[PDB]
Amino acid sequence: IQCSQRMLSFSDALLSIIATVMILPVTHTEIDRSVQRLLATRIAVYLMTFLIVTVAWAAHTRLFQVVGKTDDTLALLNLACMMTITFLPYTFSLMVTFPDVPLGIFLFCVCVIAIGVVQALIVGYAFHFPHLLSPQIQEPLSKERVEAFSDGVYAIVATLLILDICEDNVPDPKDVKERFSGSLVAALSATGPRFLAYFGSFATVGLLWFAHHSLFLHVRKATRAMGLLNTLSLAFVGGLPLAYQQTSAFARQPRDELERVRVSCTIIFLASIFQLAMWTTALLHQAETLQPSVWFGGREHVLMFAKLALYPCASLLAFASTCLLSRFSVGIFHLMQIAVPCAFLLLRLLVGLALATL
Amino acid sequence: IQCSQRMLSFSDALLSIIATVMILPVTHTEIDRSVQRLLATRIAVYLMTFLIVTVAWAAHTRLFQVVGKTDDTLALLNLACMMTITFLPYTFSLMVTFPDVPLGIFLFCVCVIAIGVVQALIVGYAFHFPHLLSPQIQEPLSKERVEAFSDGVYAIVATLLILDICEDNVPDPKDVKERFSGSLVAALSATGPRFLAYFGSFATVGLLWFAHHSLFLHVRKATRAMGLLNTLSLAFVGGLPLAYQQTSAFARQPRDELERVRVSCTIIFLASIFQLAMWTTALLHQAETLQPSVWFGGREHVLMFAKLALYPCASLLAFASTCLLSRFSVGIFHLMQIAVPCAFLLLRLLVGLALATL
Ligand SMILES: Nc1ccnc(-c2cccc(-c3cc(N)ccn3)c2)c1
Repeated sequence: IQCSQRMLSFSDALLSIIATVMILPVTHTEIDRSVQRLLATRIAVYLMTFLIVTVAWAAHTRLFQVVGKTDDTLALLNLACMMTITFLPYTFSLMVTFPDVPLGIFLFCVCVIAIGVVQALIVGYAFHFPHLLSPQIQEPLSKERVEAFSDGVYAIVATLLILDICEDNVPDPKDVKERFSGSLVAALSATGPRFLAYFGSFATVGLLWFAHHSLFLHVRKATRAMGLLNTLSLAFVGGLPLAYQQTSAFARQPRDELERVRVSCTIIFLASIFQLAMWTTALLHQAETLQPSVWFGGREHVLMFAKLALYPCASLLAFASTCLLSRFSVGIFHLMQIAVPCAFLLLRLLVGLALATL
Repeated sequence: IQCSQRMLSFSDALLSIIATVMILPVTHTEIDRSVQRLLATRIAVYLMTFLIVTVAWAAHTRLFQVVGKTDDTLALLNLACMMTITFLPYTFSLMVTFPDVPLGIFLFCVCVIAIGVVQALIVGYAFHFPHLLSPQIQEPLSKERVEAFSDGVYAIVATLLILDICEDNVPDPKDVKERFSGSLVAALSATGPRFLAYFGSFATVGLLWFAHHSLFLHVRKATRAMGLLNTLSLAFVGGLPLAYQQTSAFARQPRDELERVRVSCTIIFLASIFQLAMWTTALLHQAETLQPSVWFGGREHVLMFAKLALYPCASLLAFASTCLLSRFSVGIFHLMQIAVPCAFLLLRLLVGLALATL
């Protein structure tokens, strides 16, 4: 018998890697009609493979909620399960790209059966040894597994763009001599747009997590509904690097710039509206879901509501500005990107002043 | 005040992603003298940046051992620190690639100073509010931080090859029609060498984690020496995806097959020998570093040593057979790969049989 905490922590460390695998082809597309069609299908494949893996992760979370502890043999079998799930993103992509060929669906079916067989072995082993079962066995989701998966997914998504910078955007000496007259600074400057995208992408996904971090500190017990929205929250957060990378790219006409800013704001709203939904959904059954410091009329109630609702409000103002002003919108988008971090920093005083004003 | 357990775990998720960033160029190198020189420098940079980032991570662990708890302001500041450290891999690569130009060294000095001031702010903020410091203040490394970083590193390292397969090696419908006569099976079969690389890489990297996980469950209190040896163990584990990719590559002459097996066996020995070194180092101060269940003469003592010493001992035989046999060497390596997982599965039975014989 062994404590299962770490074995699972590693388990979600792999899944977050696998779930977000298909985002990499999305962000690596190079910038028209054919590109748009290609970009759409890549995005569609990403969302599908994210949910499929998430269901497999969900089954694992439930499966190991029964097996309270772990031993040497189960750890080996657990690895075989994870080794089995790592094929879903590839197998699915083959299936969609090849709907006519029956081989594609067969591989997809084989993989799903393989995951089931390994899990069937895992549960069988546990029953054969009652001391490996949870005391209850000897709806709610485990909170740690939701936390650990979320932390991973954000870390990959936050740092996607830099990994591309560290690899493909390191100047090569020969080009420096030829196309930059031997000036290193010029070579770095030509890469400046790509560096701004990373700064914005990290700041957004860096703060979106901060709202998530403070939300789940006061959550007593997650629920299936909260987990499902959380999955939808993270699914869209994966598109943020794509959004920012598009915004910083050169625009031939002002209409091109406006359209991209509309696209970028849409994903930020979708990513953070569901975090607000989780708060509201918890409020419905707050008696059994949240700490008593965030109940209706509680001390932190007003603070938490604002903290989650800032991005939904900020994004709508940016989107509304695009529709109405049509000329200062780009400045507002950049201005808000610099203002939102300040609002998060001064949230305590800002809300207190507002309460006095009201 | 807030519990920092989740906040730190996120920082270790970011750092593990950052430390092993430079391994991606290493494994993307395509297969002669120039390539050897190009491959050597890439491996040299990867080893350096891993040590630099781990040095940054080591400071982070010590810093936040003084900041016991956290609140809203600290969480934002911690994010600032991560934003700064995510540039060390890129800035260092710029410095090395351009030793002559003084700009590169200036950026590296700037980035390092940036981390210093941000940490200076955090320590200053905590001292301003005594209640946010640890009770002791208001050498040993925190165990959880060592595990979280280690689990991340194995997760990225284990799945490195698959993320490349899901992205680069999905058959092209037009190519299948042209270069494979429209037979999907032919296209997938041409990909077979790449898949066998992933099978071994996951198992070898996967089973190394299982040995690592078993060790760190029985350790009371990590130590600086253990942390340093752990860092070296992870640094070489990053080379396993490279090793198995080379072995599976087509060989023009048998001597090439022999050379690749020597390198592949070497990396496994270096990766696993240091995990044995951690065990040996801990035993020196067993009274204050390990469970009594793994002391000299303990119930599990013999079992643990076999589990860690399996790969170091198994690897030498694969290398030894290379020099002596020279014709069954390649066969032995393949058989050994299918043999070690069985030995790990049946370790408890195998050790019992050996004890009875002795
Ligand atoms: N977060 C990760 C994990 C693993 N790999 C990457 C990555 C980064 C940059 C480029 C490529 C790439 C590799 C190719 N062989 C072909 C085309 N792009 C992969 C990112």
